[PDB]
Amino acid sequence: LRVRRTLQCSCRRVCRNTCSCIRLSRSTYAS
Amino acid sequence: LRVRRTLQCSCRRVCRNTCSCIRLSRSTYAS
Repeated sequence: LRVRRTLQCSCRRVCRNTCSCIRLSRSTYAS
Repeated sequence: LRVRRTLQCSCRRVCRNTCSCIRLSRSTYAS
């Protein structure tokens, strides 16, 4: 329901970019 | 500076969550 941490930070367009923080650039979400 | 990786990862609501990653020490939205 939320994204936060201190590792790898990736963002994706979505009305205002999306926030995904994860060790692996895996598909966090499909929506 | 701006949204970067390998530092601090933070996010905030804005129609679909926003992506804000920084090394802190600066005022970024702060919700």
